[PDB]
Amino acid sequence: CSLDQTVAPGNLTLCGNATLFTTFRPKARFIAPEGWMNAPMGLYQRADGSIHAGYQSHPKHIQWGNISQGAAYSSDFTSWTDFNGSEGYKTIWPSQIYDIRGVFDGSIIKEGIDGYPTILYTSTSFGPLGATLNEAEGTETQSLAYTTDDGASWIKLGYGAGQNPVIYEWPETNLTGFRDPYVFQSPRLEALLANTTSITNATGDHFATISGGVHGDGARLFLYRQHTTGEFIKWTYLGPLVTTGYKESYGEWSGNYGINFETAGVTRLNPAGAAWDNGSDTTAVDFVTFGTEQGRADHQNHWPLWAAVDYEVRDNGSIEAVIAYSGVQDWGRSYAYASFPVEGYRQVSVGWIYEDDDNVILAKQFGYQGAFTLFRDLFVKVVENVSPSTPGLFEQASWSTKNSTDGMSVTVTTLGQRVVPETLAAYKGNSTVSTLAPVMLNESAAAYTPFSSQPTDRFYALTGSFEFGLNTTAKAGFRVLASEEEYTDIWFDPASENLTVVRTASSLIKSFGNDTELAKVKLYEIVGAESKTLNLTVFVDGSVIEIYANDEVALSTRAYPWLANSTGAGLLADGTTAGDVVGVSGLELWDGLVDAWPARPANTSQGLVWDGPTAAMYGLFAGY
Amino acid sequence: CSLDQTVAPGNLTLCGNATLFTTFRPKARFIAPEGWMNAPMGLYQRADGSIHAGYQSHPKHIQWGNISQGAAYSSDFTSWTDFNGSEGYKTIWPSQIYDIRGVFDGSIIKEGIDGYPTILYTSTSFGPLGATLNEAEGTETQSLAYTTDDGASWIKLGYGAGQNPVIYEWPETNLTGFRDPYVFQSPRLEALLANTTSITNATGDHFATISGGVHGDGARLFLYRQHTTGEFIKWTYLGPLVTTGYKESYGEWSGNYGINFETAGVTRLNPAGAAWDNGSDTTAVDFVTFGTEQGRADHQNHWPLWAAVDYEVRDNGSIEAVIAYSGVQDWGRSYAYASFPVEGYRQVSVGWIYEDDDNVILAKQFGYQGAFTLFRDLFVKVVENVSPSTPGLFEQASWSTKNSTDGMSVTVTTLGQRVVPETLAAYKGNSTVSTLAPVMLNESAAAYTPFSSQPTDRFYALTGSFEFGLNTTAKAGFRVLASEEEYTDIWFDPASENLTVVRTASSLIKSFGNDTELAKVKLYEIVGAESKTLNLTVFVDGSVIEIYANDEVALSTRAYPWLANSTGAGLLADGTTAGDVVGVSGLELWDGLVDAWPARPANTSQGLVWDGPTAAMYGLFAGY
Ligand SMILES: *[C@@H]1O[C@H](CO)[C@@H](O[C@@H]2O[C@H](CO)[C@@H](O[C@@H]3O[C@H](CO[C@H]4O[C@H](CO[C@H]5O[C@H](CO)[C@@H](O)[C@H](O)[C@@H]5O)[C@@H](O)[C@H](O[C@H]5O[C@H](CO)[C@@H](O)[C@H](O)[C@@H]5O)[C@@H]4O)[C@@H](O)[C@H](O[C@H]4O[C@H](CO)[C@@H](O)[C@H](O)[C@@H]4O[C@H]4O[C@H](CO)[C@@H](O)[C@H](O)[C@@H]4O[C@H]4O[C@H](CO)[C@@H](O)[C@H](O)[C@@H]4O)[C@@H]3O)[C@H](O)[C@H]2NC(C)=O)[C@H](O)[C@H]1NC(C)=O
Ligand SMILES: *[C@@H]1O[C@H](CO)[C@@H](O[C@@H]2O[C@H](CO)[C@@H](O[C@@H]3O[C@H](CO[C@H]4O[C@H](CO[C@H]5O[C@H](CO)[C@@H](O)[C@H](O)[C@@H]5O)[C@@H](O)[C@H](O[C@H]5O[C@H](CO)[C@@H](O)[C@H](O)[C@@H]5O)[C@@H]4O)[C@@H](O)[C@H](O[C@H]4O[C@H](CO)[C@@H](O)[C@H](O)[C@@H]4O[C@H]4O[C@H](CO)[C@@H](O)[C@H](O)[C@@H]4O[C@H]4O[C@H](CO)[C@@H](O)[C@H](O)[C@@H]4O)[C@@H]3O)[C@H](O)[C@H]2NC(C)=O)[C@H](O)[C@H]1NC(C)=O
Ligand SMILES: *[C@@H]1O[C@H](CO)[C@@H](O[C@@H]2O[C@H](CO)[C@@H](O[C@@H]3O[C@H](CO[C@H]4O[C@H](CO[C@H]5O[C@H](CO)[C@@H](O)[C@H](O)[C@@H]5O[C@H]5O[C@H](CO)[C@@H](O)[C@H](O)[C@@H]5O)[C@@H](O)[C@H](O[C@H]5O[C@H](CO)[C@@H](O)[C@H](O)[C@@H]5O)[C@@H]4O)[C@@H](O)[C@H](O[C@H]4O[C@H](CO)[C@@H](O)[C@H](O)[C@@H]4O[C@H]4O[C@H](CO)[C@@H](O)[C@H](O)[C@@H]4O)[C@@H]3O)[C@H](O)[C@H]2NC(C)=O)[C@H](O)[C@H]1NC(C)=O
Ligand SMILES: *[C@@H]1O[C@H](CO)[C@@H](O)[C@H](O)[C@H]1NC(C)=O
Ligand SMILES: *[C@@H]1O[C@H](CO)[C@@H](O)[C@H](O)[C@H]1NC(C)=O
Ligand SMILES: *[C@@H]1O[C@H](CO)[C@@H](O)[C@H](O)[C@H]1NC(C)=O
Ligand SMILES: *[C@@H]1O[C@H](CO)[C@@H](O)[C@H](O)[C@H]1NC(C)=O
Ligand SMILES: OC[C@H]1O[C@](O)(CO)[C@@H](O)[C@@H]1O
Ligand SMILES: OC[C@H]1O[C@](O)(CO)[C@@H](O)[C@@H]1O
Ligand SMILES: OCCc1ccc(O)c(O)c1
Ligand SMILES: OCCc1ccc(O)c(O)c1
Ligand SMILES: OCCc1ccc(O)c(O)c1
Ligand SMILES: OCCc1ccc(O)c(O)c1
Ligand SMILES: OCCc1ccc(O)c(O)c1
Ligand SMILES: OCCc1ccc(O)c(O)c1
Ligand SMILES: OCCc1ccc(O)c(O)c1
Ligand SMILES: OCCc1ccc(O)c(O)c1
Ligand SMILES: OCCc1ccc(O)c(O)c1
Ligand SMILES: OCCc1ccc(O)c(O)c1
Ligand SMILES: OCCc1ccc(O)c(O)c1
Ligand SMILES: OCCc1ccc(O)c(O)c1
Ligand SMILES: OCCc1ccc(O)c(O)c1
Ligand SMILES: OCCc1ccc(O)c(O)c1
Ligand SMILES: OCCc1ccc(O)c(O)c1
Ligand SMILES: OCCc1ccc(O)c(O)c1
Ligand SMILES: OCCc1ccc(O)c(O)c1
Ligand SMILES: OCCc1ccc(O)c(O)c1
Ligand SMILES: OCCc1ccc(O)c(O)c1
Ligand SMILES: OCCc1ccc(O)c(O)c1
Ligand SMILES: OCCc1ccc(O)c(O)c1
Ligand SMILES: OCCc1ccc(O)c(O)c1
Repeated sequence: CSLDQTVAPGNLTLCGNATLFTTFRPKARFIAPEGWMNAPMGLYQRADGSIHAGYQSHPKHIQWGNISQGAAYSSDFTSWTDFNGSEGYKTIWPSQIYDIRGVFDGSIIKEGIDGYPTILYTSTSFGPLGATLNEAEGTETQSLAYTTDDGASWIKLGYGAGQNPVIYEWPETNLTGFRDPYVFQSPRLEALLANTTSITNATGDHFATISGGVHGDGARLFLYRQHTTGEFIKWTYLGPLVTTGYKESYGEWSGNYGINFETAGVTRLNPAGAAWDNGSDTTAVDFVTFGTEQGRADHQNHWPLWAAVDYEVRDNGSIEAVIAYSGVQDWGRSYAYASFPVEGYRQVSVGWIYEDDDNVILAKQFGYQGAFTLFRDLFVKVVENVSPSTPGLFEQASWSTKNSTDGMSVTVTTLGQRVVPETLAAYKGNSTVSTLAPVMLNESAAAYTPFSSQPTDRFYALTGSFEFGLNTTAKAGFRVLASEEEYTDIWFDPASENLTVVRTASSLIKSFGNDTELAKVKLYEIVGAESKTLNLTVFVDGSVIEIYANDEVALSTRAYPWLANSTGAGLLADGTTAGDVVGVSGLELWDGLVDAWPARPANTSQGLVWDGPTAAMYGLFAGY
Repeated sequence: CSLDQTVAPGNLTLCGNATLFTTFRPKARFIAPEGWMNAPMGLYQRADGSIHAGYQSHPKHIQWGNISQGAAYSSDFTSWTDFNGSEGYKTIWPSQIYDIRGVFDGSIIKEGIDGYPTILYTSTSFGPLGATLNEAEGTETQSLAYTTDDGASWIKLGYGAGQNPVIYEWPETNLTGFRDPYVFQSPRLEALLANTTSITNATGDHFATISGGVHGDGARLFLYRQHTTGEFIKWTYLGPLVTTGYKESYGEWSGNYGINFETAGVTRLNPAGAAWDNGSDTTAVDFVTFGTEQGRADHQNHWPLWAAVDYEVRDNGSIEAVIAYSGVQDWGRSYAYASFPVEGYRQVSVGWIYEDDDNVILAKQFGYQGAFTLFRDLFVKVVENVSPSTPGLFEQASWSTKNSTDGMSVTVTTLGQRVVPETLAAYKGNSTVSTLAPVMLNESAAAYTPFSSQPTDRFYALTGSFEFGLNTTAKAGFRVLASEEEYTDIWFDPASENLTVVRTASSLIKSFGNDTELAKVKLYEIVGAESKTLNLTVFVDGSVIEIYANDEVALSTRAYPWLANSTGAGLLADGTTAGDVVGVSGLELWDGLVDAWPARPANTSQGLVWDGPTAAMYGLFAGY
């Protein structure tokens, strides 16, 4: 196996385990030391102000199995430190009959058992498990563990009656799934249910949703309420919070609701961030975020979605969350978004970016799979003075509209997402920053124009504001990870409203995915403006390309160019003329970003292992 | 719930958990501190000379489940001390995917992993498990753990390829069972296989048997050999050692071979005890001991058997153990006999005595289930100068015969069992000993004659030699645990060759078993003698009645009299006349025995617990 990145790649399947560990590996984001990772879990801000982040983890393997919580902490979302205990960087693992098949996703009760931070997690045991299989009651249950050392270790409650698992009865029959308990406090829901507590006897200050669905009849988000304040064993099922139809779609801007929900959460936001009012703040909006399964032909059959909801109180003392408008949290190769409260009235969200090696051709050669997205502040995005002539505006698909008194302007409201400012500040401060001159893309524009300053490696950020004519048919954007022979093209086409990532030339290595990514972007036209603007930021981090548009649209994807010099970047232009011009300003390159794991060496592989012939006998895990 | 033992018992099912803990509980033998126990396991003499005894254990429950190794140690087989660690008296428990369903029986490699004592045990996982069910490969595997602290704790090898479990492939298809690995060294088998090691490549100094059977085709004992000396991962299957037919019986003296073996072991004995020769000792005999399932209408469908075997070497470098004669290790309510080597050329055996409460009516009220038998030295019993006119002698059912040169006398050989002398010495020395005058039971004998000295509680031993006429039709024996209203009768009837325990009056409490126990006893008549003798020893220990006859026949059973004064004992006589007399001599009562657990208080209950609704969902354990 040759690792010569100045010539064409050979047969890389002949390479040994973890021989490509550093080749495509992100350096500026959250990632496990080695092996398999997927969903974020157990996210909380600790009493000292630091952030605890857990993740679904299978060390020394490159496929899912024995799924455990790996963990680390950070003071700024950006530079991280691994926990290191008796099980290395793991802090919760399968150990009891009720969770031996996997410690699935869970969330944090900040003041729980004996006042300690407490995780409510899906404990899995034997039997078919999946939305397309005939799952039985007991296979997925919900269990508690608490930490007396700020997340270095967790103590599970004992197995048995009145102890773990604490939630095991299916609330409705024939479930497709029953997992990912999301614990939260809600002055809003407490106020709404206050006149119904005689019906249910549930009066606790914590709620929990469990994600699932019903066979043949669509996804479900089940709402529970803590029965009594200060007591954590008894959780009372109120009713279904979100009910969607079998492979129902709200439209082109909204993905598809599939057959089963995963990793669903509930929050309330206002224009500044997190909202803690009871309903009295008229600017605040209730949101649900959730993954869906089997409503998509690609992207591992997975949509990470969100919806703004209006709560209605049922006669039986439960809540119906009626979808008002519905969108997509990320349009690319990411899933399993978790959100959590942070000091200063913030709600922060983070997801999992999977690889684009679905046939598992080079996974062993990597010696790892997966990374996190960047951490994102959620808020209510408000756009004022929107022109009613904005095409398709009143369809209100993933946004709401409110007319002015005179009907001549509109206020648009939607879900906002932006990278946490701690990360942006650290990235910019540690990078070599080049502020680039603005460019008019007209008849003289080449198809590709390299920036006047270039990156030095695969770790950089780009930003730019693209100003388009209201009736433009021109396309523009950014090319990244670019040499003459390999490059990844990020295009926006205002006429179609499509943001695409074309990956036909992303790599000489043909086993990686090369399909075109697509996001819809609505450019809300402002009253009196003769142009419309796309603010586009791109993070390039090893193989991750993470794109943000107008603090609204996110698209995470993967590119794995072989050649050492496939690091360049610049501007893309198509159909720009003397008449149809695209103006580009606010251009900056941040070269280098941040070393997110300063204590880790470059190669943190510990080798890979095989579970042996019994993996196939048990039939639970691939075994490698 | 009244505990007044001076009046009739009330409805004892209304009594609370462990309220009858001390009422019927043995005090002079090995028993768990509380809860469920069954099979002995992990038996070895430690480097300091003490005995380590493990047992199948489920604390705080009175039915089987989460089965673990409880453990204790003793310098003399008699007075014991519990281990006490992080899991109380447990030292191995379900903790990994491969053993989460139960840590079943296992045995000791004395110099194993890194030179430490090492247990090879049956690690069980999910799926149907049992001789009458459709078990699949993987559900029962064999795994290693080693101890660096003389049995206070055990470290399992890691899960995976080249590690645990170390034996997982079924050696033949459609097994009824695949468990209870019995590790042993055998100069005999090494010598026999020495010319075949090129065929198999197995040259290690340890052998292991695994107990099981084949569906519809009888029980099997599978022989493995350690592949290489000093290496413990690789064990090579040679072939079936013992093969018996579906519910085959060798006869009235031999129980029934059932459908499946459990807890089988292999040893070699001579007249003094254990034999370590290669075949050169002409007085030594090869033995297999084994439990059988589903060959019996009662006694939990379980026979604890043994067989003398003659080894034949197969062409494929394996051993066939051909049954020469076949007997019963204990005729009563015991099973799961394990044997192990002890210093001074001894092989010591011990089993499990279950309760006689099969409908589980008072198990919660007890707060425990089960005890061990006494520890027994095994040896080759040789009887010289046997008369050829001994009825049925030449059928050689559970014994062999060898004629003298002149054909006028016979040497009889069979399996001998006797209580270890350490226990007998301790029992006698700590007891109030009454040596009783000999008695002629004739026309003047009452049906029951109390001994001139009486026991003071339910903890005592009796011994006596009963001399019968060669053509007697009289019966005699011992009555124990006796008041006017409750008593247990132990009879020998030489005309039928039946030793019985009649339990119709054993207790006023009707939920306990009251069926008659039966053992066959051959009185080998000596040349020139005008009488035949039964030497009978009885241990009474709470509810245990353990009977030994002629260092050959053992019968363990249970009696649970309610009344406080149902402790008496004496002689039984039936059909004794002036002409048909039974002489009784060597009569002794040992009142008190020994406190086998001096550090334990009288009540070591920790309460009982319920596993909750998930027990039924998982379907593995009863849950209580
Ligand atoms: C099959 O069998 C297995 C094995 O038996 C079963 O698994 C066992 O199940 C039992 C019973 O549930 C568990 O016992 C509990 O243990 C926890 C502590 O767990 C932690 O610590 C253990 C011991 O640590 C020590 O030894 C280790 C090893 O040498 C060493 O590393 C360590 O440094 C230390 O020296 C660890 O072994 C254990 O690890 C295991 O579990 C981890 C996950 O938790 C896992 O990651 C590991 O890999 C490993 O598997 C873990 O770290 C005890 O806290 C708990 O005792 C509390 O709860 C019971 C009630 O059920 C109560 O009786 C006790 O009194 C106690 O409750 C008091 O304290 C609480 C905490 O402070 C408090 O909240 C309570 O309110 C209560 O407080 C009382 O006192 C205060 C005054 O102080 C007063 O104010 C209050 O009013 C009140 O009176 C149990 O003992 C075992 O941990 C577990 N073991 C394993 C190995 O799995 C399995 O369940 C069985 N399966 C089936 C199907 O049956
Ligand atoms: C799902 O995930 C779970 C969790 O990750 C998996 O379970 C884990 O699996 C791993 C991997 O197999 C195990 O790691 C091994 O651990 C043993 C030690 O185990 C004991 O000690 C652990 C740590 O103890 C410390 O912390 C605890 C807790 O705070 C504390 O109580 C204690 O005081 C101490 O401070 C215990 O946690 C562990 O308890 C667990 O297991 C018990 C049963 O064993 C159970 O009863 C408990 O309830 C609990 O569950 C236990 O007590 C290590 O010895 C071992 O490391 C050796 O082996 C590997 C090879 O695989 C090798 O890389 C290492 O270098 C090392 O081998 C060297 O040392 C050996 C021993 O001396 C020697 O024999 C070797 O030859 C080798 O020697 C080398 O060095 C010498 C020089 O010294 C040289 O001469 C030689 O040539 C050579 O170079 C592993 O690290 C985990 O224990 C296990 N954890 C749990 C909680 O279960 C699970 O398998 C996964 N499931 C699936 C399906 O994937
Ligand atoms: C002393 O030691 C003890 C440890 O041993 C310790 O703990 C106690 O342990 C004992 C066991 O030894 C525990 O006793 C058991 O308790 C169980 C639970 O009882 C509660 O739940 C029952 C079942 O609930 C389902 O069904 C109901 C009726 O259909 C519904 O109303 C429910 O909604 C629920 O339905 C859900 O689940 C279904 C599947 O199960 C599903 O189909 C359905 O769709 C839905 O999802 C209730 O029936 C029960 O209610 C009765 O009892 C309470 C309390 O007494 C009363 O207040 C009520 O009015 C009502 O009468 C409880 O709410 C029991 O299920 C279990 O019963 C079994 O065993 C007993 C005795 O043998 C039988 O009478 C019974 O028939 C059951 O037998 C079972 O076995 C057979 C075969 O052997 C099996 O085929 C059959 O189906 C069944 O499985 C048993 O009584 C006890 O709970 C523990 N108590 C604790 C932990 O506190 C104890 O504490 C120690 N003491 C001290 C002082 O320390
Ligand atoms: C980059 O490397 C390739 C392969 O060695 C080479 O052909 C090319 O000249 C280099 N420079 C570029 C594309 O700017
Ligand atoms: C570089 O990054 C670190 C880690 O995130 C951060 O704390 C530091 O402030 C950054 N340096 C700057 C902004 O100069
Ligand atoms: C034993 O106790 C019972 C019940 O109290 C009583 O009837 C009897 O007289 C006592 N003594 C005996 C049987 O010797
Ligand atoms: C009493 O029993 C103990 C424990 O078995 C034993 O060590 C001791 O020798 C006995 N006492 C005698 C024989 O006097
Ligand atoms: O690893 C298991 C976890 O990952 C998810 O499937 C999301 O992709 C969760 O629903 C589950 O808790
Ligand atoms: O508890 C399980 C153990 O008990 C037995 O069934 C004997 O009765 C063994 O075969 C097994 O190892
Ligand atoms: O202890 C639960 C604290 C909490 C409050 C609000 C949330 O949205 C949440 O995820 C957790
Ligand atoms: O279970 C009572 C112990 C406890 C101590 C401190 C707390 O803040 C708490 O909520 C509970
Ligand atoms: O694999 C069949 C799973 C299944 C379970 C319940 C249903 O109602 C169904 O349609 C399918
Ligand atoms: O379904 C379990 C019933 C139960 C509830 C609370 C307890 O403390 C208990 O022991 C059993
Ligand atoms: O008194 C008004 C505060 C007010 C406005 C809206 C609400 O939903 C509420 O609970 C309180
Ligand atoms: O809603 C106030 C915050 C906000 C952030 C980014 C935007 O693009 C916007 O229009 C509003
Ligand atoms: O064909 C799109 C129809 C139409 C025009 C303008 C809008 O704001 C709208 O909602 C629909
Ligand atoms: O929505 C298309 C018609 C229209 C109505 C009101 C306006 O202010 C406008 O600019 C266009
Ligand atoms: O000024 C260049 C950006 C731009 C392009 C097209 C326009 O119609 C416009 O107003 C601005
Ligand atoms: O969503 C991209 C964020 C962004 C914000 C402001 C800008 O000027 C920009 O170029 C990008
Ligand atoms: O869309 C405006 C982009 C732009 C601004 C100022 C300039 O000088 C330019 O060349 C382009
Ligand atoms: O380390 C195994 C020692 C051993 C020798 C002979 C036996 O019969 C035995 O059970 C163990
Ligand atoms: O694995 C080599 C370690 C070892 C040390 C001492 C021994 O007696 C032994 O058999 C092995
Ligand atoms: O429950 C059916 C178990 C079974 C397995 C294999 C067989 O050959 C058989 O006869 C029965
Ligand atoms: O069947 C497992 C093959 C294998 C044998 C020995 C090993 O050390 C190993 O890693 C795999
Ligand atoms: O040389 C005789 C020793 C001898 C007799 C019988 C045997 O089986 C043996 O191995 C050696
Ligand atoms: O085989 C010598 C030992 C032995 C012990 C007890 C007996 O009853 C016997 O006949 C021989
Ligand atoms: O009916 C029993 C037949 C018989 C008599 C004496 C014996 O030793 C024998 O083996 C068979
Ligand atoms: O076996 C019954 C006939 C018999 C043969 C030889 C004897 O020495 C004897 O006592 C009886
Ligand atoms: O001496 C009383 C015992 C005994 C009973 C019957 C006999 O035939 C005998 O020889 C001895
Ligand atoms: O098998 C009962 C043991 C025993 C041996 C010698 C005796 O004198 C006796 O009465 C009992
Ligand atoms: O079987 C002989 C029993 C016995 C021996 C001596 C006696 O004095 C007696 O009365 C009974």
